[PDB]
Amino acid sequence: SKKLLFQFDTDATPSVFDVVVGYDGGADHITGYGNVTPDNVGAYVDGTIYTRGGKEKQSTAIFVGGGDMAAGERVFEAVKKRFFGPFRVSCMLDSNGSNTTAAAGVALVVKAAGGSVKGKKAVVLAGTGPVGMRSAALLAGEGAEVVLCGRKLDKAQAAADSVNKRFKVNVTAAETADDASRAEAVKGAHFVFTAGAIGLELLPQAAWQNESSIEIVADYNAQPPLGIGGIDATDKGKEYGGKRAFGALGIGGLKLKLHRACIAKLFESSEGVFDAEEIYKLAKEMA
Amino acid sequence: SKKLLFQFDTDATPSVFDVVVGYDGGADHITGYGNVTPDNVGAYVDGTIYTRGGKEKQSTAIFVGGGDMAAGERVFEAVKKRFFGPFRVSCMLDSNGSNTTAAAGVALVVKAAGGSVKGKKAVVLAGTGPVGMRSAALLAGEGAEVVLCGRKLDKAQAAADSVNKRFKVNVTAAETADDASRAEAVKGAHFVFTAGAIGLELLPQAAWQNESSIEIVADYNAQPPLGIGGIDATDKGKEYGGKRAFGALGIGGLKLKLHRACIAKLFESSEGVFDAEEIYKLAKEMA
Amino acid sequence: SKKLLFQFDTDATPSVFDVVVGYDGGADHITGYGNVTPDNVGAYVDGTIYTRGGKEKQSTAIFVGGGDMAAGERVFEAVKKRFFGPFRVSCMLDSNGSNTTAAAGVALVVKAAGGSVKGKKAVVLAGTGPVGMRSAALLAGEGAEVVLCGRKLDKAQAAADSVNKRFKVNVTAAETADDASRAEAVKGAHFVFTAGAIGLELLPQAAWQNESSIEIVADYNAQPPLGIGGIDATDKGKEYGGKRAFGALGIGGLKLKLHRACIAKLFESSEGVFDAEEIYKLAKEMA
Ligand SMILES: NC(=O)c1ccc[n+]([C@@H]2O[C@H](COP(=O)([O-])OP(=O)(O)OC[C@H]3O[C@@H](n4cnc5c(N)ncnc54)[C@H](OP(=O)(O)O)[C@@H]3O)[C@@H](O)[C@H]2O)c1
Ligand SMILES: NC(=O)c1ccc[n+]([C@@H]2O[C@H](COP(=O)([O-])OP(=O)(O)OC[C@H]3O[C@@H](n4cnc5c(N)ncnc54)[C@H](OP(=O)(O)O)[C@@H]3O)[C@@H](O)[C@H]2O)c1
Ligand SMILES: NC(=O)c1ccc[n+]([C@@H]2O[C@H](COP(=O)([O-])OP(=O)(O)OC[C@H]3O[C@@H](n4cnc5c(N)ncnc54)[C@H](OP(=O)(O)O)[C@@H]3O)[C@@H](O)[C@H]2O)c1
Repeated sequence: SKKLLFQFDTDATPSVFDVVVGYDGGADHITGYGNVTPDNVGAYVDGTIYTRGGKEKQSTAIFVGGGDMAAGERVFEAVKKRFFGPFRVSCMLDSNGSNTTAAAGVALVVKAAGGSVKGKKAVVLAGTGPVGMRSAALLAGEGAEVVLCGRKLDKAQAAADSVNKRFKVNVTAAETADDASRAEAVKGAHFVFTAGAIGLELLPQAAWQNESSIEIVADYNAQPPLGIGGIDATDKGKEYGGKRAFGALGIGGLKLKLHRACIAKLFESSEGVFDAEEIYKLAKEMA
Repeated sequence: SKKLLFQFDTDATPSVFDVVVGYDGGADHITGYGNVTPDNVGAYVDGTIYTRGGKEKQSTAIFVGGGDMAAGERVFEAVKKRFFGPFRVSCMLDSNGSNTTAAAGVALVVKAAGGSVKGKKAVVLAGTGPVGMRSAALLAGEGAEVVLCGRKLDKAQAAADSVNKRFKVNVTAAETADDASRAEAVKGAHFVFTAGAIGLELLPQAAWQNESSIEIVADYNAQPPLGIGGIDATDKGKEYGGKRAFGALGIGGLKLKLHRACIAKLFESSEGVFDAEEIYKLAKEMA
Repeated sequence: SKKLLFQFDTDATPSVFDVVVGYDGGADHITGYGNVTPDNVGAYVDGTIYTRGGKEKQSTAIFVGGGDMAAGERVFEAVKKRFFGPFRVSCMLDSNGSNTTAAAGVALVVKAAGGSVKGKKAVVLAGTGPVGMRSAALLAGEGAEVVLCGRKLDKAQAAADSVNKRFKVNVTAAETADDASRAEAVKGAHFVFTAGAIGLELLPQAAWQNESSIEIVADYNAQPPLGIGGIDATDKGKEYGGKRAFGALGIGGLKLKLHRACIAKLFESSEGVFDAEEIYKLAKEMA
């Protein structure tokens, strides 16, 4: 049976990026829908669970994407709710690539740390977006003491609360309104992630290269000026004075490989659920 | 040349269900359109009749779907009207599974009845959707005395009028607003079909198991709660007292075989027409 | 990798015609979008240039189509504006088949004329549509003195101005309101094209057969009444006395082969740009 991926995008039309990577992940056919909502996705899921039986079931799978993670999560939960008993197919959530990017970034940092981040302070600057929040969740699941930072405490605390509830972790929040406050927030940190919006610097070179406690820095912004000063986006563990740096393009190379590999896994069973935790498990295998 | 199926759906987006079965029926590519109307389908058909010649003409075909039986009929007629001379491709109509599902269910019931239902009362509860309307049509063509029931008389009468004109039969409409009236409507019936929307019970045990006239019951709803109480969805002629029951999965297995078979046939010539008459003929050969 | 074509259509839905020809040109997968604008295409293009690298880049390509050429050109320009350095894929513009049809027609006429039309008068009747405008452009590039005609001088001059700006040529414009005026306009012409809307006659038999200078006539309208009287739509260089005729079906046959061949070329490099000039160069090789 041919491997059929059904792409449910919350934006008006389905992401081209997700189509290419889906085909390179081994889907034989990709059929995409835009404007997917919790109310209309049920009948789409019916088409995946009532059309094939037994051995053939695993050859259909669902990918949920779009530009708004909370909208994607609402659809993803509606997909899982529609399943019952054996009437189910594997599914994946990766709105805007936030799951695969966060998983690649954290997996790379944890590996470079020696395999454990337990008990150590990790700071996520501008952590209030989807990539920062998923990064915070995975770091916290690994035992790091995570501080999720943003320009406003109310928004940072809201992000921490959301991560904490979904992932049953205990991320804390902090307000860092400017470069000075971001530079203070990383003092004593062992791992620093910059998860700011595209094209913005958050942590100048002098604010991390002289902090003895910092082991690893990682930056998800690929567009100059980079989130972290004094690195190149292609850096993938490059040493700077006994610290190691992961730039956005180095992280993004793993993300692509990981995203493709997740797609392939969807067709190996009818029971996969690929959200942050399961995507991160594979990221650690591949990093 | 590759086998190209063009899916013209009257709903806002194309049915996922129909994509899967089209691929499993042997299409090499499926390209789906929503919001198809009699007025806009002509240009779509032009794309299928002016792009290939000779032996390759048959490698493109048209599938018409959606959730409104009358609208699907009008689009399908507009497709046939666009053809002229040898400029045509094979086409199939199966809005909401109407033809392939009704053909499977009616063929199985007629077979279990000994090969004839002529002159006997058949009641289609919630028969105003595509599946109920084609069920009423095929039963009436077998000479059954058909009552097509719905919560409102005007919608039930419009469905009956549509059936009667299309098939040159005389189905009667009835208003059954609730459980009590549905139970009354099946009194004296020999065959009862439940064609209600997904996940609704229409006919509990007490409303059919004590009506001596009832020979066979058939339920199209696969999602619990099932349309008929006291049966299993996998039932395929299972005996309950002196009666036999067909559940949605027992019917559905044949519907899927029928649907896949018709898809493959679309690519074996450029002149096929697959509607109730042809699909029911095939169902009786395979049931 | 699999050859992925991304079809960007300016109409509400993607052309069926372009889907069939795209597959017959060798695309492994076609993913179609409607309602594409200069504003929204950038994100689509990003999906084609950030998902594959190295030799795989050329296995993704873009096709822009739709019924409004000016709209397609605006989208095509926005696609090209998104490329920088090596971050690009091959792209083609063929809204409503106007580039491939005009390229086929002009290539056949120039070939039949002996390979040169320089200095000779060419008249494009009803030349204000996309096929007529592209035909005028390509004839002028060959050195013909081109007169682009229509029922209203302002519209004809606007078409010539558009052609002249885009192709750096000097097409002129004339108003021909009726048969008698079109008959006067072809006097002295060596090549006459009718690019009128479907199902309209523009040039009666007597208006061309008695004009000594006319060498070749070509008509793009395949639906009777044909654009040119006294010929058959299947004519492909058929001799009428000392003149030759190309009917719409002779031209259309080459257009189909040319269109398929252009698609194949899109996957042979990541740098192809198939607009009228490059499409015409291939049309001349294939004529
Ligand atoms: N390589 C890939 O595959 C890929 C995939 C997805 C994302 N990314 C990248 O990952 C990064 C994060 O993505 P995202 O979607 O999570 O980011 P985002 O939501 O766009 O922005 C993240 C946060 O940045 C902060 N921010 C915005 N403007 C700011 C400004 N002027 N000054 C300071 N802070 C500002 C905000 O936090 P506060 O308001 O709380 O201060 C915001 O919540 C981006 O650079 C994106 O390009 C890469
Ligand atoms: N076994 C298979 O192979 C297979 C394949 C295809 C479809 N199906 C199933 O077959 C059934 C019928 O298909 P369909 O397309 O005809 O369904 P449908 O159009 O979705 O709905 C059928 C009818 O159900 C009635 N209805 C809706 N809500 C109701 C409610 N609360 N209470 C009572 N009646 C209600 C309506 O009739 P009124 O408004 O007139 O009362 C409606 O016209 C569905 O359950 C579908 O999932 C099964
Ligand atoms: N073989 C193929 O694959 C293929 C592909 C594309 C197109 N074509 C054919 O090529 C031809 C031209 O296509 P097109 O899209 O460029 O055409 P078009 O835009 O529809 O029409 C061309 C011009 O015809 C003139 N016209 C319209 N109605 C008229 C009327 N009643 N009387 C006189 N003139 C009238 C108009 O010029 P004025 O208003 O300025 O007078 C108009 O700009 C069509 O016949 C089309 O079918 C064939």
